[PDB]
Amino acid sequence: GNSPHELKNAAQRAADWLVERQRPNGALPSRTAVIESCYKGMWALHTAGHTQAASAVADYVTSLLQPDGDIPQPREERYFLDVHYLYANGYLTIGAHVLGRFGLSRKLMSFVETMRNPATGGFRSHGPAIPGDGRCDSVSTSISGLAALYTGRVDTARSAADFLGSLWVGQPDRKNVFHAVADASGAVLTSDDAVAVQVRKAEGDWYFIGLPAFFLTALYEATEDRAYLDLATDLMTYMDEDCDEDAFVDSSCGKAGVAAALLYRLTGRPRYREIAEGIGTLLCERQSPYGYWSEEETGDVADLFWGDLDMTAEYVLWLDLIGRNLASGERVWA
Amino acid sequence: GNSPHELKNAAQRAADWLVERQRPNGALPSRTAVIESCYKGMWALHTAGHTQAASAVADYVTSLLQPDGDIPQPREERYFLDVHYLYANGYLTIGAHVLGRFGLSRKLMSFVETMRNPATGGFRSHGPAIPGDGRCDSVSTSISGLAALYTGRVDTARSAADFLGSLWVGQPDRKNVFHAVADASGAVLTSDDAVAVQVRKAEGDWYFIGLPAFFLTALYEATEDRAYLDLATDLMTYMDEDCDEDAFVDSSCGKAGVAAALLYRLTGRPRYREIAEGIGTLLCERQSPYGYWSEEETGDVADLFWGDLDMTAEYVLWLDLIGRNLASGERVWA
Ligand SMILES: [Mg+2]
Ligand SMILES: [Mg+2]
Ligand SMILES: [Mg+2]
Repeated sequence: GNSPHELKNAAQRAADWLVERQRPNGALPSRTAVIESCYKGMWALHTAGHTQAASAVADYVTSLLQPDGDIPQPREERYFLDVHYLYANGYLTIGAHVLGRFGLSRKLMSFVETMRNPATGGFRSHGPAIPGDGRCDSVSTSISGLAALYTGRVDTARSAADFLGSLWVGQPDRKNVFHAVADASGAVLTSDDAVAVQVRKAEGDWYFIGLPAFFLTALYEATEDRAYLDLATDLMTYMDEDCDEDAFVDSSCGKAGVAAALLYRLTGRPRYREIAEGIGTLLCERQSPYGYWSEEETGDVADLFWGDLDMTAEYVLWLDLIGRNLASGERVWA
Repeated sequence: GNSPHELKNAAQRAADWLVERQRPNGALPSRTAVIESCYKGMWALHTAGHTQAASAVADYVTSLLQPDGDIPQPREERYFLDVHYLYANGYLTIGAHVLGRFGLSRKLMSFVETMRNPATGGFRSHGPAIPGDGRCDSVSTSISGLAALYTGRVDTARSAADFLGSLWVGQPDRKNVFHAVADASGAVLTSDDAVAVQVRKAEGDWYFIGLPAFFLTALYEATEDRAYLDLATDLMTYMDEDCDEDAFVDSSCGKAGVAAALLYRLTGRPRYREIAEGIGTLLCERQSPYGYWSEEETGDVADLFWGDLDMTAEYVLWLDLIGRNLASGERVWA
């Protein structure tokens, strides 16, 4: 596998690619003007040290911010409407906070908390303008708990972990399916219209498990409460031992990669280093020669379809996080 | 002056200089192994995108962390013992937190809060092992409030600002001296053993005013409480109009420059941009050809006296912060 330094070199190439093509208003080079194209941009560009570019994204985001602290438009992808609406808001909060844009992060995080279910601790899947039944999902809840950790709302993070532990315990058929949604009372939803990961098939969706593993490990680091470490390690064993190989190969595997890298630094267990090395090396290998990532395109393009742009910023972030946790883990343990 | 891109270029050269010479345990290349040589390193290296080097400083800092969350040793400079002990801890808390080292930042911040005076909101000048009279100073209080902002302990930040307001209002002779310290009841200390800036002389110590200006401006951004913007504005007016021109020339002027850059982004007042540009250009002009900053050193050296190492990391941070607030200020206002 490639070294932590090589993972970082790859992240820097993509960050440079984004910055070279950033628009004057600060938007990143997407073929459609949608918030799901650049919600990871502030955090990703800041970790690459492109802080003026990251601040320009913050300027762009601030120009879209509504009085309630939400960015309800522009949104087109329905996963950002009724599956995990807050997935955009969570990265926006973290990126704003780490940049010191404390007014933006306060407003964003306060809106996120209006979508918290006080009884289960989960976060609602569908946004305010989107009809739904109050279901909460593992991804909305996980990213919201992580944003709460960065903004110091540790009680909210703990309550999100309560939701996740209940989702985990209540699974009716864990060998074959992970049902990632609970209803407004906290019962696991097995409806056809609720997100369900096919555990023993190569059909993606793994970040509904991997993002919880990352968040729970971060929450353990913040509190040293072993209950959170226990659930994170149980989720990682599940993805490693019980899920299809696709869990570490699909484009959504980066979340588990970060979780394994962090678990490695915190516990020193060698399997966690291997998982994170393997995932980081895989993302590095898929990078296009010109510096971005794309499902289908390979040329010297000037912009990307929103999903590739998001994936490109996302891998800047995961390669950086995997890199620094593996490098520190080697210093601490080896 | 110099463009925001030019300031960032100087910061990046200095960060590269540091990282090339960083030691295997994570320590920065100081001729003496003291915490005051590298307390700004986590945050500075993170802003430069050098996240593996920043995390390596975190590993080093973590190895020194005591059970109470303090790093009482190694310390040698008196200013880090009984003038502003917590000045190290404050940057360490911010750098740990933005790196996601949430256990480190929680423990560091919680120790910082045990040195808060609950009656005045000030932070004690002398560490637990250092005999003293409970006096509290503007720098300890300012950096501790800023660390509270990054960690989401906003009530602690607001209480720090209350202290700074009492210190400002209580000045007995502000046209001639800025007494930066108060006793444990919050009365301004005028004894000869208490830090006093000779504001009509070119004799340094300006950061006892400039760091408060920066913190209060960030606290305004977090809360939108104009009382904090008002006090920041009065301190910047004071430094610009009542203080010797050395206030924007001395090595400690970077704090004021950052406050001015931030105030420019928030208010658009052109005088703030001029102050920030003037200070950033001055720092960029003083940089060595190799990347470090030093009062006396001019060779291609492998290490530095702790004060020069601290100053080099410090200018990486301030040039980055000035540059991105000036670049976004231009986008918003120009
Ligand atoms: Mg570069
Ligand atoms: Mg099994
Ligand atoms: Mg080209």
